[PDB]
Amino acid sequence: LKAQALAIETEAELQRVQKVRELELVYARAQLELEVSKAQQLAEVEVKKFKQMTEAIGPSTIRDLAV
Amino acid sequence: LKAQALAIETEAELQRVQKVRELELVYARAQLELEVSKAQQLAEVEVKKFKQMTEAIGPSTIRDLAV
Repeated sequence: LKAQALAIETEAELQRVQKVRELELVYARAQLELEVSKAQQLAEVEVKKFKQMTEAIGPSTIRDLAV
Repeated sequence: LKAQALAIETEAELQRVQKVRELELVYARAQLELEVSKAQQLAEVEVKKFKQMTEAIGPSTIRDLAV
């Protein structure tokens, strides 16, 4: 009888855990997509700003300005 | 009689453990896929940013800028 009850409760718990974990996986995938989008956009804007500034100041000037 | 009861309970526990572990393995595989996807995307974006910046600043300037 204990084996029967254990089987029933185990199947119920496994069903619940499977649903919860699949939902969590979908949410994590969406969060990862959002994170990588934000990271790449910020990287693009900082790279553009750096290039614009180094073009405005000139590589020749920055060659000896730091020293 | 103890051997009979032990066999019954052992088979029940083995069934439950097998189901739980197969579900856990599937979930772990999905999590690994998500992790490697995020890692490769972030690596791609950081590599692209590094290349863009080192192209904007010029390798000749960076040759002696650090010194």
